[PDB]
Amino acid sequence: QNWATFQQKHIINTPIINCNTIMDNNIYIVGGQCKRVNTFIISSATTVKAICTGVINMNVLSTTRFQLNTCTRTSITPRPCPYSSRTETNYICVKCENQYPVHFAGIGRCP
Repeated sequence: QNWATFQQKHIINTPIINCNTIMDNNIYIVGGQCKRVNTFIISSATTVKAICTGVINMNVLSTTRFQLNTCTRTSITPRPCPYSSRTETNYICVKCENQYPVHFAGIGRCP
């Protein structure tokens, strides 16, 4: 919803993570249920923010590739839910608002 929250939800410093434990956080419980998917970007915040330079309101596909680790819910169960990890190097699509990434829209291409 804003830059500070996007950073907290998506930007990390290491590709080695336990999806089951990192997702056990209130920030990923949407509408009372554990989020289905969340992609983590292993990069400096500056580089991700730069994708939105000059963009006021639009989904933008990054020109460069980022190191990613996505946690995907394997089954809907009471919190904490189980997730599987999947790493890759790909472009990312983010929702830009007044030159700030505020939502992660997709991997590889924009919806």
